[PDB]
Amino acid sequence: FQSMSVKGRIYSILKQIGSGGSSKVFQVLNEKKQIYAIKYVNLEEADNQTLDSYRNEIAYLNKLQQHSDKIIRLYDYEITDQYIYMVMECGNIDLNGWLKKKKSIDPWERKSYWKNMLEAVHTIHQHGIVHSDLKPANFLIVDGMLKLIDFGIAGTVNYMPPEAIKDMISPKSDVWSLGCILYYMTYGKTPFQQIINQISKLHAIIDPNHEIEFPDIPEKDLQDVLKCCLKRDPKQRISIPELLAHPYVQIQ
Ligand SMILES: CN(C)C(=O)c1ccc(Nc2cc3c(cn2)cc(-c2cnn(C)c2)n3C(=O)OC(C)(C)C)c(Cl)c1
Repeated sequence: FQSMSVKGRIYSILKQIGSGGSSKVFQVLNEKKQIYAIKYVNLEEADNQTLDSYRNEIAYLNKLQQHSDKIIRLYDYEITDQYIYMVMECGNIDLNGWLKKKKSIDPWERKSYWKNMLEAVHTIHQHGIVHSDLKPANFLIVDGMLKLIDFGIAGTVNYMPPEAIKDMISPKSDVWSLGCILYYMTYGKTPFQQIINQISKLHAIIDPNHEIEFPDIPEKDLQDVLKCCLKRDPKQRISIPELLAHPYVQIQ
């Protein structure tokens, strides 16, 4: 029931959505009784390298507002040397939680969600940003529409591209990750969710002789997309602009 001020405007805290390191996301009500999400960040113990990553992701979230509606709306913000307050639109639940709750996944729902993720990840790519770490928790359902919460600028290994393991990279990295999200939305498991051991799992994603199973499904376009996304060589892997012109996304 605590009330906070962001650029003069008063917000009434309804519940706490989540809490990062020195971060806290709340569900709030404004003076017009409209519902929003306020992210509070504590800069007390935050270093100069940390502050720039925060400033950069805010500016990117700010610029990409205009270019796409698949990026979470940033209404207002207040930045001081002590804290950050970001006033964003409120979603229902994140894709990671929603997929964990829903036993059955509708082909239309899946297709519509796939379309959204491609548009969001395409937008960040256009501006030169590659997330490099995509998991369903990065997406949020806002009125039956998937939206991108972060840009990997400011954690499960199942969605990692072989190139991220080989750096022990490029816009094609994000394609691999999106491929695993759709694979979970198609089969109900991640390509390597079978492997409990993390080092045996990492050895499998990097290995080409370890064949990923693509069971026969009533959706042949969905098979081709999954087969196209999950190619270990990023040069051989399908691009986002091509994925957007794919029959799976385009045909009724
Ligand atoms: C605990 N979970 C999974 C929930 O039930 C849940 C998850 C998400 C919810 N909505 C929601 C979450 C939201 C936002 C707007 N709405 C904005 C943000 C946000 C935070 N940083 N940035 C750059 C955007 N956000 C957010 O980060 O939510 C999580 C903490 C759950 C990931 C709500 Cl209302 C509930």
